[PDB]
Amino acid sequence: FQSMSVKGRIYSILKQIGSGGSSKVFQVLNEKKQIYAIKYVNLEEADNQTLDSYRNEIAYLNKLQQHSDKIIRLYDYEITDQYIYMVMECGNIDLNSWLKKKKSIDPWERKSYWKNMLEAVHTIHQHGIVHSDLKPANFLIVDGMLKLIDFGIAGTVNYMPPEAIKDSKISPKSDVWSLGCILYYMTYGKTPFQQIINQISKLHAIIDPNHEIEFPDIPEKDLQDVLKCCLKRDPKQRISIPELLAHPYVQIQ
Ligand SMILES: COc1cc(N2CCC(O)CC2)ccc1Nc1cc(Nc2ccccc2S(=O)(=O)C(C)C)c2cc[nH]c2n1
Repeated sequence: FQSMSVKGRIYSILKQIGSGGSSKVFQVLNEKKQIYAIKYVNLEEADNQTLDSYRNEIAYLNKLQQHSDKIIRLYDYEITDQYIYMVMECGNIDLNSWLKKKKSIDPWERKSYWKNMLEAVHTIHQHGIVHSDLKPANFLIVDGMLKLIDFGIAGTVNYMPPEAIKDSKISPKSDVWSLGCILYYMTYGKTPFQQIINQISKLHAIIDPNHEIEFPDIPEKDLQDVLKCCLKRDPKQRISIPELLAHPYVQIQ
């Protein structure tokens, strides 16, 4: 019921989707009555290291615009010493809400979301970025299509690769492990160590090879292979994003 200006342009605030320290996202309308998400970050108690981290993520989001529509759109931003305003594409729902509120998934819809996850992450990898904290909440469904919102620059432990737990040690392969965990959720309705009540017992489970990960028989033997390949505990043995892109699973239907 109130307004904002970003680079000379006024936006009407429909509602706030999300709050935080010290940042917020509002769903907003421009003068053409087009819809956007505007993130606002308050820098009042933000330190130089923090500030640079933010400037860096903003820089890369802006660059990778050109290179793939599987990264969230940034149309504009206004940045001063007190705040940031980012004028971005508005999502329909984040992947995690979407999976939390889904009772199963269309095999095709899943395959199509995988293609998207791989394309976003493939991109950032091509520019030297390793997200290294990939979750469903890092993805947005926009008009049937999955988009990556964040680059890791600016549950928790479920999607964590074992090389982060033993940690000198982080490679693009760590992202593949984490994607692996997402698909697994989308295939089996849970992450690989979600059974493990206790969070230390989990951490030993994630890194211990005497712990066979289970992969129940399912109609799509390809999906089973992809999962078996991403979730190999040794990154050197694990599969690469560009290999995953040529795999029968994403290539044949
Ligand atoms: C109506 O627009 C939205 C609605 C929702 N939900 C609908 C309500 C609830 O049931 C589940 C989440 C979730 C996301 C959006 N759209 C968003 C959310 C965004 N981020 C966001 C918003 C609120 C809370 C958290 C985030 S997030 O960046 O941390 C991530 C979880 C999307 C962004 C960022 C850029 N564009 C965006 N579009």
